[PDB]
Amino acid sequence: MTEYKLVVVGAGGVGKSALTIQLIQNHFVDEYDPTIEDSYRKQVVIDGETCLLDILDTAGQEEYSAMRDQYMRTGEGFLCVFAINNTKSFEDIHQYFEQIKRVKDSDDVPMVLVGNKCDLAARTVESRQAQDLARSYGIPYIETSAKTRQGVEDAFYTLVREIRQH
Ligand SMILES: Nc1nc2c(ncn2[C@@H]2O[C@H](COP(=O)(O)OP(=O)(O)NP(=O)(O)O)[C@@H](O)[C@H]2O)c(=O)[nH]1
Ligand SMILES: [Ca+2]
Ligand SMILES: [Mg+2]
Ligand SMILES: [Mg+2]
Repeated sequence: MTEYKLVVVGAGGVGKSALTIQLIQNHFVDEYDPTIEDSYRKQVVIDGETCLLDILDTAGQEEYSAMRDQYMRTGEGFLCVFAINNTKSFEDIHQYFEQIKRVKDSDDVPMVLVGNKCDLAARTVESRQAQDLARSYGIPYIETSAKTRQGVEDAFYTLVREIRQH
C-alpha cells in the first residue's frame, strides 16, 4: 500500500507526542515524557484508500541536530507544531521551516502549521499571526487540541492530502 512518511517537528513541550498518540492510540493523558525519537506505523483508510502512515515523532531538544538533519532528509511531509500558549515555540517554528527547506533543497515540501493546545484559555499567539506565517510558506494553518481531539484528524489528514496531490 501507499506509504506516507510524516514527521512531527517543533519546540519541546508543544504537544508533538500528544497529537500523535491521540491520532494513533485514541487518547490523551497529561504527563511529562520527553521524546528521543519514536516511530508509529498505522494502516488507515483516508478518502477510501488504504495507506500506511509512517509517523516519526521527534525530539524538541535542540541538542539532537544531526538526528534532525537525517529525518528531515528522508521525511515526506511535516507537521510543524507550536503551542498557542507559548510564544517562543511560535517564534521557533520558522527556524524549522528554514531547516526543512535547506536540507530538502525545496520550498515545495508538504507541510502543515499546527497551533496546538487550543483547549487552554491562556492563549498568547493569535490565529492571524499564524495564518500570516503559513500563507508566507504556502501551507495550511490548523489549530488542534490533543486533549479534546479537536482538529487532530484534520491536521494529519490535511498533511496526507497535501502530499497526495503534490
Ligand atoms: N491542555 C493541553 N495540554 C497538552 C496538549 N498537548 C500536549 N499537552 C501537554 O503538554 C505537555 C507536552 O506534551 P508532549 O506531547 O510531551 O510534547 P512534545 O512536544 O512531544 N515534547 P518533546 O519535544 O520533549 O518530545 C504534556 O504535559 C502534555 O500532556 C494539548 O493539546 N492541550
Ligand atoms: Ca478517546
Ligand atoms: Mg514528545
Ligand atoms: Mg541544501
